[PDB]
Amino acid sequence: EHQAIAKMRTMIEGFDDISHGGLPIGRSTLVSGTSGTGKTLFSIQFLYNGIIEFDEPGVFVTFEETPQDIIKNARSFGWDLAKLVDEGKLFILDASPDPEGQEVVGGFDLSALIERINYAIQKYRARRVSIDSVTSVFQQYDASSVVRRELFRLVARLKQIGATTVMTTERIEEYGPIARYGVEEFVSDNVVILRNVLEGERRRRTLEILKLRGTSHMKGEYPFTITDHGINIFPLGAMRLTQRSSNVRVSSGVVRLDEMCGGGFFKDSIILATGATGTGKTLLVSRFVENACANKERAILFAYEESRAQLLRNAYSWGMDFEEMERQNLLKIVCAYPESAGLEDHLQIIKSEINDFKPARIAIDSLSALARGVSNNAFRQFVIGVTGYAKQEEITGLFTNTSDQFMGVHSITDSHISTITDTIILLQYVEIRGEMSRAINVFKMRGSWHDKAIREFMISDKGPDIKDSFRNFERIISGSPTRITVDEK
Amino acid sequence: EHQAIAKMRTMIEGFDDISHGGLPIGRSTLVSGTSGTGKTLFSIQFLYNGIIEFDEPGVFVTFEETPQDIIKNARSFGWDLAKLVDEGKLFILDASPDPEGQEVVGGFDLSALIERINYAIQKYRARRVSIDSVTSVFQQYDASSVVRRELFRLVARLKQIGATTVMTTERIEEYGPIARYGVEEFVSDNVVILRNVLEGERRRRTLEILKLRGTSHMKGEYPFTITDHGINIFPLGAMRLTQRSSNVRVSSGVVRLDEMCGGGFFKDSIILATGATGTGKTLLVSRFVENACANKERAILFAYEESRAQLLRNAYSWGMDFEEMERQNLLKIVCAYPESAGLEDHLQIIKSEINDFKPARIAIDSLSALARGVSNNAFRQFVIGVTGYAKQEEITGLFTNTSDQFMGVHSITDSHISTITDTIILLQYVEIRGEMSRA
Amino acid sequence: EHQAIAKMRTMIEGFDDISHGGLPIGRSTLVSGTSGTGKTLFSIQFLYNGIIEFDEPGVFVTFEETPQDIIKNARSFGWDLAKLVDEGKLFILDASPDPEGQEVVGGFDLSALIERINYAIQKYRARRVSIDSVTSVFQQYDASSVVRRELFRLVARLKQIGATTVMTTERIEEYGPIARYGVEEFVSDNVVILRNVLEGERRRRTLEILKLRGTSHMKGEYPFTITDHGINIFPLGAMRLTQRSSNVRVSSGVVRLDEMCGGGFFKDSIILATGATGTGKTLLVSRFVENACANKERAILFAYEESRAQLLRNAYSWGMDFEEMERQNLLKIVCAYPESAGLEDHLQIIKSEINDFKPARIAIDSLSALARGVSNNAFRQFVIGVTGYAKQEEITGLFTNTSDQFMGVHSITDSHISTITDTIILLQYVEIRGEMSRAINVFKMRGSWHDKAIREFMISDKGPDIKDSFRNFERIISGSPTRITVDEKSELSRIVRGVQEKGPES
Amino acid sequence: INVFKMRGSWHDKAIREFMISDKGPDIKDSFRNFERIISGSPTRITVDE
Ligand SMILES: Nc1ncnc2c1ncn2[C@@H]1O[C@H](COP(=O)(O)OP(=O)(O)OP(=O)(O)O)[C@@H](O)[C@H]1O
Ligand SMILES: Nc1ncnc2c1ncn2[C@@H]1O[C@H](COP(=O)(O)OP(=O)(O)OP(=O)(O)O)[C@@H](O)[C@H]1O
Ligand SMILES: Nc1ncnc2c1ncn2[C@@H]1O[C@H](COP(=O)(O)OP(=O)(O)OP(=O)(O)O)[C@@H](O)[C@H]1O
Ligand SMILES: Nc1ncnc2c1ncn2[C@@H]1O[C@H](COP(=O)(O)OP(=O)(O)OP(=O)(O)O)[C@@H](O)[C@H]1O
Ligand SMILES: Nc1ncnc2c1ncn2[C@@H]1O[C@H](COP(=O)(O)OP(=O)(O)OP(=O)(O)O)[C@@H](O)[C@H]1O
Ligand SMILES: Nc1ncnc2c1ncn2[C@@H]1O[C@H](COP(=O)(O)OP(=O)(O)OP(=O)(O)O)[C@@H](O)[C@H]1O
Ligand SMILES: [Mg+2]
Ligand SMILES: [Mg+2]
Ligand SMILES: [Mg+2]
Ligand SMILES: [Mg+2]
Repeated sequence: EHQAIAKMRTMIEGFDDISHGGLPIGRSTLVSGTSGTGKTLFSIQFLYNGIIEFDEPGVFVTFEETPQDIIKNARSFGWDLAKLVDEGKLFILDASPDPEGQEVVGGFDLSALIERINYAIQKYRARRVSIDSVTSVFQQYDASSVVRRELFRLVARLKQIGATTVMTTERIEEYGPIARYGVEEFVSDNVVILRNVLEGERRRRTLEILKLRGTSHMKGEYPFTITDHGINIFPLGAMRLTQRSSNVRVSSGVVRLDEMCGGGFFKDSIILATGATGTGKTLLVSRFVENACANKERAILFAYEESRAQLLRNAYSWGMDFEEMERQNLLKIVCAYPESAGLEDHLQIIKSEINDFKPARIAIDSLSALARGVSNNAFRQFVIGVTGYAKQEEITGLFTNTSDQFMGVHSITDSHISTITDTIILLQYVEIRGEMSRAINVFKMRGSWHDKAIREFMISDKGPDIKDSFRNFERIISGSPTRITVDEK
Repeated sequence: EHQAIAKMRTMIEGFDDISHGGLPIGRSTLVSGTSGTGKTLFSIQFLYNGIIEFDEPGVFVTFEETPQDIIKNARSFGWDLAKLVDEGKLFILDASPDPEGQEVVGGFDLSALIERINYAIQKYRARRVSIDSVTSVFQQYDASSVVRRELFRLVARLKQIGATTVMTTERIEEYGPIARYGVEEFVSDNVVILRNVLEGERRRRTLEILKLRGTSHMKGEYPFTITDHGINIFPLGAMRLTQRSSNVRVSSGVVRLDEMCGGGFFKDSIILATGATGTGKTLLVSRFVENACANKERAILFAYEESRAQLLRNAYSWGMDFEEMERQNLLKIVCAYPESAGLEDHLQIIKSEINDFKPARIAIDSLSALARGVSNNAFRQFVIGVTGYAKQEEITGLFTNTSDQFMGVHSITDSHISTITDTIILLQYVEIRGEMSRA
Repeated sequence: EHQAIAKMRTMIEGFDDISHGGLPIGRSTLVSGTSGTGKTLFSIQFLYNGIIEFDEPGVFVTFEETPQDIIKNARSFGWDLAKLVDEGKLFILDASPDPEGQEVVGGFDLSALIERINYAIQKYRARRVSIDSVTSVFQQYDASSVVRRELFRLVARLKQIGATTVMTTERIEEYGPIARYGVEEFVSDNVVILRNVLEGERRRRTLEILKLRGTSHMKGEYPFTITDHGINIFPLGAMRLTQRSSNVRVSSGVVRLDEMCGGGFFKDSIILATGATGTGKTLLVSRFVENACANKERAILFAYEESRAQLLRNAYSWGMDFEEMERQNLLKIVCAYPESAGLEDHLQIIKSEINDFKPARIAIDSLSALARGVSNNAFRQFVIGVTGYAKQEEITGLFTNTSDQFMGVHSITDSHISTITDTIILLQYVEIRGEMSRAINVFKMRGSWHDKAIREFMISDKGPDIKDSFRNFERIISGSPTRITVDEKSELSRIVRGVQEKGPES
Repeated sequence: INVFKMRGSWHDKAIREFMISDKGPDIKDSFRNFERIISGSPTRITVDE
């Protein structure tokens, strides 16, 4: 073999994209992380995916967890390990000590274990082997200096066999040493780090590939999620800038708005409805949703502000009946607090809900509600995730944002999302004669002509009614206009 | 000789500029860094470049990675070491232990290793040696004081042979000790630190020369990128302020704009199109791109906001046909998210895309898109890289920035790039009679 | 001098000011620092300067570097140690271990080293000793308690001999302990700390004198630079406020501006040109540089924004020919990125270029370009350096600053430099009838009267033309004024109908 | 006093002044002849003939 490094696909969702193909074949891959990061899972899912997708038998070496529990715990993700053992596709090599025993057994077992490991490889014709918690065997009476030789023996032997290995290491500090003894990092050909970062009393699971000897990869951390389908990574940097874009138009739910946008929203576009509290962003959202059900198309409303009941109330008061929308299976509501999870989880819940309802339109009520507490950089990453996903899925997306300050209108978005979105719908309060009047304005459309006027609009039982602009007024954007009055030419 | 210290060129892109000539001849250089920094490559690339560029034979001493893998991993960059081994230009000295190890090697083995090296040096008439992972050999049962003498023995003996060496050392912290035992720094004549700094969930690789005993060098960290062409360093502080300038004018695509600029943009100038969102910077950029193809000149549009298709849609709706420009091979669109890489990588992608297309014009849509999350200093440093490169490459550059606040701009670029910009085109909204008109 | 301890001059640029006279004679000074800080150089340059300037023989004790390398490495600074060794003025004491050595030696050798040094001192009649990397000798198997007794033995004996010694020690952390074993700091009479502080991916070298038993010294860190001339320190706090000041006036290149300054800029003064980008600060600088060469005086233009060629282009577009100025050897352009080095380095390059050209005028385009990324406190320190240096050298200096916000900027300078400068030139944009017109104003001048009017100015091929002020206007400084009209039709030049031509033939 | 928003109701859009006395809070009339009331320091009209 006088070619480059051939990789084996792990079929772990997102991992093969960061690893540019997957783990290098015939080499050892070190997966380190703190307690509860998902190290044991990553090893299990590695062998399972190789069996079910490629018929490549696997050997699982455990040093602490009993084989009974390993199968037991795996049933969470709905995969029977006991079946693959019966089929001889998987062999859980019990290397865990018994409650009784003796000491002064340093590298005595290590030599014996290699023969036990190589045994299962030749016999089961194994191509993949995952060794869980290799550290736990040195946790007898050893130093860094001693661990290095025992590890290099195992790694070198496994490379000779021609088997692709995954090794699990346990950590104490999230950003300290990659491995316990500060040695494992340099013994392994490849380094993978599982992190469970705290910050803000929340948790964010991240995966990083520190190195893969002989190849390239994506540098940096990438957020993943442990679900009922195992590890799920979102390479939000791997998503390419090649989204489909057409000139197909769609109604906004408001006919006058469709005229103001030069014929309606683009089907392949992202719409932003920004305004102060009480302006009526949720109204446009509701209106935008009904129009999808008028053409008998599916759409999803992601609410993070109001409950499921209160949404029905405010909508019915606007005439539109959301009760019928759910019965006809054309509209699906979710409703969940932003504090209920992390942005990595919400991004998945959205993506998951989309594939199970194949929407043609989507409306997330308040992005600003999701930016609550979360850093701007982590939030901006969430936007690109949802935006790009719906963009390449031909789904028209309407997003809601509440500007922190009303009147004066300093910048559309405080978190600066106005450069990511395609169409900007601006709502604002206008102080006219002691009254808080509203004003709608299509701030921009990348492909359409759109109206330039700042038109007022009232709200009633019928819904939004757009009226005339403030032609005879000055400083309208400021929120506190000034009628100059034409005296008179 | 009775003069200054002679250096040996490494031919590594950027390094020889930083080391002011290359690695000093007859001395060992310590290249330390955490896991995945590119030490092994730096050692390999040091020997390879010596053979291919100077016909200087090399000896590679490995202490952990098996010799088969060294050649195997090298194939990624597209260079066959096995041929160099067969030609006797390169000798891979396997010093790695056997899977059936034994005990006590800290006296006869150091002499043995030197003997094997010296024999290898004399046999192949070698001029360069790279010893990979010297830390691994002390990892048996040694202390800092014991490591100091073993290194001092290793360095000095090699110094007598007259061999210019590169030594690889591993760390634990990125900004902690330079080496593992906190001793290797003062034993070596020259120190080089490879850093893989995290920050913001991204990784930035930097190169620093701590000291070159007897000579000068560039001080500080310098960002490098490991690609399919090996380590590529960008000494952004080395490039000189000697950019070429002429009175030649070029069209903007907008005839009336060319009148507003006194006859059009200069060819050797940096144009800045700033304004709030919706003002129409992409429009001016597109119109700037089309005019390049109208005069049958090549140009590159670096887009980081809109997709390739949406760019086509909006352009065609503006009349101009981007599709025809791609067929005639005068216009090339890249399109990539800012979060797809780091600024050290984006700078390279730009530079790489330029040399493969030799453009006459260049437009990067939304610099503010790249300024997402990244610190101000790292962004300004990235600007200098792209700005200075296009100026010296005779390429007219139009850049785009979206001011965070509409109406009340108060500042061209709030990131303050305009100070390094020659021509500024400003766009803004103006409230006229209840209507949003541009200016 | 009013100090209890007699000191010995190191002749290192700046150190004798920080140590208030040099190193105390008969005592030991500990110079410690991390790797590559310049420890060995300081000890080498300490012996060299003693030989060249005072014919004081020196003994160099090396514990790791080979004697041939000491001589080899010193040639970089243009120092022929091989000659000095041959002349018996310098003796390199090799105490370095063996590539084929045993183990265990750090006790009787310490007593033997005493007998070696005392032999070298007596034979060579040495007055200066440098023991480089004394730490490496305890780097065999020793602890802090063992170090204290062995150092004290070495130091005390050297003090008895009457030798002024410099001891080099290595560190791990830049701001942590002073030395490795945390013991050397209290055994020595004097402690000098060399630092290679990182911060912002750049490297800034500082020298600090922690203590001098028996005397005073300049407290705190002071930036130094290693060049082809060795260590160069900038005691930016030792620079006294005693510069010469005259009433002499010089032209600014712009005649109308000279009127606005009551007779032109002062010779011994600092000029600050402020304004938003595009106003024309670079223009005034060019005119300030041309007028010096037009009167046959030398001047240097320090540019940090534009290239050397673009400066030539834009100047020629303003008429003035910079090419001829370089030919006549009256004008010198530097041009360098602020990111190309640190403030300590830039400050030296500027100081160096001045001494190599002896200008009568100096001009630094965009100080705000040097304030990029650098903390305000470090930038201010740089400004004081250049400003103070130019002031005591009778060099007229014109500085440029670009306000980050245009039209309505509430301050002259964001870094608050307006109190260090003597004369402030203000440029700004004025929104008049949908047009961006410029305006110039002499904000302050220390010794003169100067014009108080905010006159607008146009820029053409001929250069800057100063016209009249916006008398019939309010809120000028705001950038977008409000037109009130009490007159404007009032005289000046009435008489309607026919009062002009355009035109004929010539 | 001003009801800035109500999710399920119509609510007054007027910024009406309100007095406080021994009897409690009493809401009165709006500042119709005033601009920039939200600013805090409004500008009157003319109250001419
Ligand atoms: N069905 C599931 N849904 C969601 N999360 C799950 C599910 N099953 C397991 N997990 C998560 O996986 C984590 C455990 O992962 P696993 O035990 O495979 O690796 P690990 O915890 O890193 O190994 P170790 O226990 O040795 O540290 C638990 O903290 C749990 O939160
Ligand atoms: N039945 C109704 N009749 C008249 N106006 C109504 C009615 N219901 C709601 N409104 C108006 O709508 C405004 C609320 O807007 P909406 O409920 O569309 O969401 P929103 O204001 O964007 O949400 P939030 O302010 O909670 O972020 C209120 O200020 C109110 O004036
Ligand atoms: N073809 C390639 N393209 C891009 N990057 C590569 C390529 N090959 C290797 N790399 C990068 O180089 C890094 C490995 O560097 P190298 O193995 O030379 O030294 P090191 O990792 O510092 O040493 P060690 O592996 O002993 O810790 C990998 O993390 C990988 O990201
Ligand atoms: N077909 C069209 N007809 C009229 N106006 C258009 C058309 N397409 C786009 N526009 C105008 O151009 C503006 C968008 O400008 P452009 O597409 O050049 O990018 P930009 O606004 O500079 O950047 P960003 O896309 O980040 O907002 C919109 O506000 C819109 O008013
Ligand atoms: N001609 C020169 N110009 C600029 N810098 C130089 C020159 N010669 C040497 N240097 C600098 O001097 C530094 C080394 O200083 P020196 O060896 O004197 O002390 P040190 O490195 O602290 O000692 P040690 O190596 O024992 O720690 C190098 O980092 C190098 O950059
Ligand atoms: N040949 C010329 N004719 C007319 N006006 C000119 C000419 N050259 C420059 N200008 C005017 O001068 C202004 C630029 O000023 P200058 O370059 O002197 O300093 P500056 O703008 O402060 O520098 P910076 O570009 O760093 O802001 C431009 O706005 C331009 O209108
Ligand atoms: Mg709402
Ligand atoms: Mg657009
Ligand atoms: Mg655009
Ligand atoms: Mg300038």
